[PDB]
Amino acid sequence: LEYSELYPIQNEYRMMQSLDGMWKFQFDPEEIGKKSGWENGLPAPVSMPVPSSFADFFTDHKERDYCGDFWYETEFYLPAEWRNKKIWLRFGSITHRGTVYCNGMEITSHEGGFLPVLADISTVAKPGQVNQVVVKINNELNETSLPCGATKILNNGRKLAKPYFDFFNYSGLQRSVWVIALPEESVKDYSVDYELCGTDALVKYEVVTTGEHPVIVRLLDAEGELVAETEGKEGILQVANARLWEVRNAYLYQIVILITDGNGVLDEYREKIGIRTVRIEGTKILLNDRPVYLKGFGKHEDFPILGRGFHWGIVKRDFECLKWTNANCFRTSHYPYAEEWYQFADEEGFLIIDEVPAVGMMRSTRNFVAAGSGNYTYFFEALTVPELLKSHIADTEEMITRDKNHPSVIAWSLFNEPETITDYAYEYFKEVFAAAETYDFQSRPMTGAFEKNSKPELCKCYPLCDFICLNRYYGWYISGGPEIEEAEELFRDEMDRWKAKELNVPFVFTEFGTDTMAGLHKLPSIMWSEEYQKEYLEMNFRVFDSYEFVQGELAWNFADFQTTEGIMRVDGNHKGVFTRDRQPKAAAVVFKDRWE
Amino acid sequence: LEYSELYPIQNEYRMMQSLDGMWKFQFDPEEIGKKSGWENGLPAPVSMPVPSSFADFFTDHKERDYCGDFWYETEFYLPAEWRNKKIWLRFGSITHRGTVYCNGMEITSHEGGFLPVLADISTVAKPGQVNQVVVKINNELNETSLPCGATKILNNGRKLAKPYFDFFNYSGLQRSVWVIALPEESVKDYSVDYELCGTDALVKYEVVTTGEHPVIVRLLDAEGELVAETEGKEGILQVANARLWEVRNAYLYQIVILITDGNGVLDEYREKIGIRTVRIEGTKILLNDRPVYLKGFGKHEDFPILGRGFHWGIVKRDFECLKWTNANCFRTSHYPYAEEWYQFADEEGFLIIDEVPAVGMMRSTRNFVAYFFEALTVPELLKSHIADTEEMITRDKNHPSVIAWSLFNEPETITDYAYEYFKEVFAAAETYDFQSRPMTGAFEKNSKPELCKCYPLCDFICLNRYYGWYISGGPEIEEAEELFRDEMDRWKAKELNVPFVFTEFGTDTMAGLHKLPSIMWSEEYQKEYLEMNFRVFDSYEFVQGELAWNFADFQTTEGIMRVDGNHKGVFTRDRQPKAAAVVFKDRWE
Ligand SMILES: O=C(O)[C@H]1CNC[C@@H](O)[C@@H]1O
Ligand SMILES: O=C(O)[C@H]1CNC[C@@H](O)[C@@H]1O
Repeated sequence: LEYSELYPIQNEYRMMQSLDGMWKFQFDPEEIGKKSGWENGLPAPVSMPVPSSFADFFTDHKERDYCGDFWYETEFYLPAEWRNKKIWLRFGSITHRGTVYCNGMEITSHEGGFLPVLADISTVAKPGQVNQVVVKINNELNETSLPCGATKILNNGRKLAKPYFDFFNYSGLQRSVWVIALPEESVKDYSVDYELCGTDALVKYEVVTTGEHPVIVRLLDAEGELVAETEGKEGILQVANARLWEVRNAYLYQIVILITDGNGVLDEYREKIGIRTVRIEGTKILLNDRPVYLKGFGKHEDFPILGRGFHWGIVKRDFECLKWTNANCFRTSHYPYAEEWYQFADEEGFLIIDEVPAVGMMRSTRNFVAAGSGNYTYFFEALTVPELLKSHIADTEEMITRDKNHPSVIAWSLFNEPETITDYAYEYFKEVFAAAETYDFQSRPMTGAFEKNSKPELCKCYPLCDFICLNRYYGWYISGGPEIEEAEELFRDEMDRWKAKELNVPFVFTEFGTDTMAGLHKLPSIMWSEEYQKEYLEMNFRVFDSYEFVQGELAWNFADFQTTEGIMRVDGNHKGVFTRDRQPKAAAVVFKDRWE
Repeated sequence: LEYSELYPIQNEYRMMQSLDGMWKFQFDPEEIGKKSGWENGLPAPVSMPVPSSFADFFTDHKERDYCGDFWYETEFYLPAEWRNKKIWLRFGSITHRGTVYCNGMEITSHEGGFLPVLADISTVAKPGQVNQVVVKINNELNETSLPCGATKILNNGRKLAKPYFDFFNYSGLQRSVWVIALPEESVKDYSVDYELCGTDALVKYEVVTTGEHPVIVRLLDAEGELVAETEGKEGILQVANARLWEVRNAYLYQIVILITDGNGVLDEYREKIGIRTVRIEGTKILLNDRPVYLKGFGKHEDFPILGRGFHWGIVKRDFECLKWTNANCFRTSHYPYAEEWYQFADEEGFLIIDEVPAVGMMRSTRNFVAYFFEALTVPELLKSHIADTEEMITRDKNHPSVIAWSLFNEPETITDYAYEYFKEVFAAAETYDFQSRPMTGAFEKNSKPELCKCYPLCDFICLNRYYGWYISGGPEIEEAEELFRDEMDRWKAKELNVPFVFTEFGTDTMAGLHKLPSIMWSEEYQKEYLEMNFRVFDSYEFVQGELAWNFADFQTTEGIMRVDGNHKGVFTRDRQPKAAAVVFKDRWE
């Protein structure tokens, strides 16, 4: 990467100033902004909170559902004392793609809506003056970038996003924005990897800087005491009597990376890390050499009004709920979350399966969204797939570079419900997995979540995985309700087929659930009732517990969340175990009791 | 028919005794009841209310969802004085099909779950003693009887009904049961038809009795005063200064039919009727020679716990709600209702489109759940459909409220096979209806104007459309409106010169789901959808009625698309208005 993914810090060498607040915002349905000079200021803006998704503020459909180009603008005073620094705009994300301007000048563009965008404004920044940032953003969906979908043009020319995925197309500036100042020679990246040696541990590391001066690396314990120190851009820190980062029992050291010229220090980067190992051994997931059974949820970045907008309050409530259920794990379904989620998981000892936004790659869904009105003959995969692969690999590189040093991150999920039953899909995913392994200094477990279409007899992609994640809805989409006994039979039949393959890898259920409307009670239960959610879960548990190789269960979903409206979604997806405002349905206690 | 459809009455000649109450009931999953003497009494019964659907009483899934054979039993004391009367068991209905036994003797069987079953127990009845009735009932769904569906067998032998229709498969004894006594020579049927002559009216009639004795027919006004009298099994009653039965302004005369033996009366049948005419003239629906625009709903027989169980309380609340919306009409979607609904509509001046249970006649839905009219079972289905049609029309023809027959809901209609099938149904209906009143059916969107072969059979055309719900809903609602107008422009271009009535349009709407801007499923979207539909309706002169789907939320089969039944109600299942109810009230005022 031609920029650093490192989270920004404030110290003697590095400065940061938040640009969060009310920005100026303007929709550009006619796509006239750039030729009209909007990069120098929006002509008729409204106010827009940052961070937030824009959609749910408005009271009219066309603004909520807006699809196309739209622009953000703000101004900030740059301290004069930042003069002799490399000055960057850092967006937590720009959803889905955008071009950043500063003081009227084009700085950078980015594709991918869920990872940081770094824009080097050093050459146009005006220290000791007010500066301007303008961002052109686009939220259309296509088949050459993630997540996948289509864009429909309505009779009036109005665009409408048509996802191939089951979540609302929230977009905008959904995460915090900073302007930061770095030393001219700085720490750009580092990687740690761990080895356990009895009571001791080794922290292997690499550091990438933007210069040639010597590097010193120190490790401090949770009290700030020096426990190890070495020199060089590559090395090993030896930690006596190491306090390991444990599941639901975190311990964090602080790594301190210094660039020196002998006379003094040029840069200092510090970050909390946790000494822990993760590996797959047969059907076991080993954390610090001991098996762990994953218990938790797929989540979303989703909350009323804010949409995917980041807020520490959502983090705090969600973790309190997670702990109350006795969970130990979540998957970042279906995109990398704001960095703060991982920082907090590190502190709380939660395990994370970190997922790239490779969702929407199922052919039947694509075809369905094309058949709506209307198309049944024209598709061009041969042309788009190579471009999609490039985008997928780029997002993977960005995710892993951003997240690798979190002790919480124990696995990469490289897809959710793609086509996997052709040799072509194998060749596609082989490249993604190869890239992931190359970018991950730890070479930690890699996986993806498979839809039921990936039958054990047909799937060509599970051998790429270190463990296999299954999304299954036996008792919801398949043989629901009065047919639930048949659902259980079908589920056991499938798992018997997996069993007979004797793959000797762990299986984790990454999704299972039922839409459940809080307050819908029925005796006997019906699909959509709270009681049916409980019974469905009990049936699933009986199945899970029948197979030795099943080593985790992440329910879909932690909480009800927003989707595109339609005949199958009653104000979003109601498969939450909690409501959207984070309160438990009856099924939450079922998990609490089982996971205790 | 070899029995009478006439509603039972109590007078000097006719007696009736209710058998409603707690009956004995037993499921028969192994299908051994008739092999094991159950017709002489159930061996291990539980109690079951009659009238009611059985399903929603139980607390376990297997009892609620029971599909197959199941049995009812009760005992009743027959008064000694009923000796030498013709004694009948009269079930308001037996859902879906069944065999009636009395005192251990097989009496009759019936196919069709929404019309009366008459069982002549004259030869086995024991006057002045306790008597027993046992009924074997079956609620499976097939493609040779209505309504249509399939029956799935789960790997353990357990049956599950798989409807091709969007309502829960409620079954059992859902209507009241009577034992009745009739004279040996009795009035079996009669028919009335009306002609308006200025301020006067003619009531044309025919009477069918079970004997050869003379018949006298009288007409009394609402106060019981004699206004007309004539002799003969066929005749005309002349009514001076007739008080017509009017929309939302009923007036009912009483017809009195006497069989005489010269110096005495052998039988008397009495029923309230209303003098009114209905006809289709060009694009207008004429009631008493004046155009009427139909305003109202499709309903169901559906209420919490009772299921389809009849109760006058449901009738009363529903009619109060209908009146509050300023409605004038409902369709008996998708089966004839209990007779009492029509009696009440007659009193309240509501117009009824009376619908036979010919629903589930779809190939798409059939193929998914399981070329509908090309299947070898079809000749049998046709016979069942015609039988139900004959029964419905014979039962309901003399209600002034009944102004049209709906002979199907959403069948396949785009092949010559379908045309030939429906031609037979319509021909039969015409033979049974003394009034030859308008016949129609409700068409699904698949019946494209360019493809449908069956609309020419209809006196007026009923469309079920969901532009803005199943087609281009939500953010695409402007596209939905364009598509709707495109279709209606295609109908307009045919210049058929017939009225169109929208018999369904609606959106699932969860009470209490509010959103600004609206989303599908919200109360606000229901309002916006309706407003869009009205704009379309009002753009076509030939559109002459709108019946919203549905009056109230109602039970369906469980599934991923039904959140505790169907929520397209304008009212909740307990009969309270969503926001959209006011929209109808204001428009229909
Ligand atoms: O249908 C569902 O509820 C889930 C199915 N698997 C993918 C999820 O994004 C989706 O939300
Ligand atoms: O889908 C619906 O809501 C309706 C479609 N037309 C037929 C109705 O029985 C059904 O309930």
